Amino acid sequence: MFKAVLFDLNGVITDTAEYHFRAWKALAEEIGINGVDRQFNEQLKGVSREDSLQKILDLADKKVSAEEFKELAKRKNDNYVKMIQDVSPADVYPGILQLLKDLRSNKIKIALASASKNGPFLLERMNLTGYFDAIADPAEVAASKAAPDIFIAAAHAVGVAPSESIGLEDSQAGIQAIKDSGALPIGVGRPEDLGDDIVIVPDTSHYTLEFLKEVWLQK
Amino acid sequence: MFKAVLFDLNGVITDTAEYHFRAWKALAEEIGINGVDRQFNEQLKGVSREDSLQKILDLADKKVSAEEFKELAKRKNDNYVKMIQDVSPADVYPGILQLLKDLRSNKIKIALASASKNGPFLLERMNLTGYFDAIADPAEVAASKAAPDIFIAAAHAVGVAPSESIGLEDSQAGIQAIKDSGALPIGVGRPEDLGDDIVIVPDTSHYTLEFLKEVWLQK
Ligand SMILES: [Mg+2]
Ligand SMILES: [Mg+2]
Repeated sequence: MFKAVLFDLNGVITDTAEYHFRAWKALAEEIGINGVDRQFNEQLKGVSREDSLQKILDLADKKVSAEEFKELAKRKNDNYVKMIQDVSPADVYPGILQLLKDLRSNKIKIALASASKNGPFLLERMNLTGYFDAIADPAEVAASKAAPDIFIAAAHAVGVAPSESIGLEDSQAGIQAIKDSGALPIGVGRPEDLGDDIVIVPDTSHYTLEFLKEVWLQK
Repeated sequence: MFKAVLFDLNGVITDTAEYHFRAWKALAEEIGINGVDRQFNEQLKGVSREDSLQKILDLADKKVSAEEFKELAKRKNDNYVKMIQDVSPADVYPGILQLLKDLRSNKIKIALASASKNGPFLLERMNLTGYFDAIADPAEVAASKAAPDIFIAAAHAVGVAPSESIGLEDSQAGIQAIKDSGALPIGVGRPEDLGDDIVIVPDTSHYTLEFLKEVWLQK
């Protein structure tokens, strides 16, 4: 039986994308650029803050100094950080609390493997910290977004190999990173997005302990 | 108040997209071409049967005669048609049957505005024919994505202007078609996909007569 579950945060435990979006939208309006809507925002997902800022600026062909560019990027983060003060337990995705409980009951290790620089904060705000055996620190891994490194780190940090673990991810880069680590991916979303070769569920309510076991047995 | 509701079929009333995919995949295997998966399938949505085959031929730089091209296109459609023989009333999406009943009870016209060449057949199999005042024939109109023609035809066939109507769609091109027709769109899906400028519900169980009336009043 698998010995640990390695969780990404956004798209699995809760929604942080919503707040990245509002933070960029707030910035954009604030310097009076139009066009930063939910469709536009797709061009910002999985993309660096600087490339994200550049794309926004290009909407208005706006010009900036190096100093203004620095200040805008910092201001986006300040916004994001204000907007996540809102996070609570009511923001936890369905099935997730109950999965963490049943994992903890069965002495399966639980680690976070997220790029979020606000991981620990977000977990405390959602009242989830007590379930987590480790949180991989993205600053100590410093790897690129499809790299296995964060998953390896999260596994190692709870004293297991990635081959003893399942990873949960809503993104194709994430799924690829779990695969590269050696762990077994189970996706959440649409097969059109993630691929036909892994177990995908439609929403997080399907991530149950019993489901996770059956998947493990059947690989 | 709006006087007609113009329905897309696939993604609104039921799923036919899955059958299209299975038949293309079955054909691709038969001719020994790999890479016909759900993700590649996204590139066949809203594409003619012939253009779809070509995109599949192009995965392996495969060539065929004009005669065999026609044969492959035919076999795929036949298999599709065999596969939809199983469509039933149980395959109607949540909320739709009740919405149809309520529209009819309130003497609001109901038309099909679908590209499906099997629309009448599909509504007979789902036992929906009774609710529909008209079905726009896609053989008699334009096959451009996001062309308003099918929506215009549907409205006209129930004796309304498009400006008197609501259109239900789950794809961006379909939303654009509704807009262009003059009708008011209500999307089903994600704003990331459909746009932020229209009302979108997350699934079809939100498509209620009360909801449609509220959208109409606020437009
Ligand atoms: Mg994610
Ligand atoms: Mg559709």
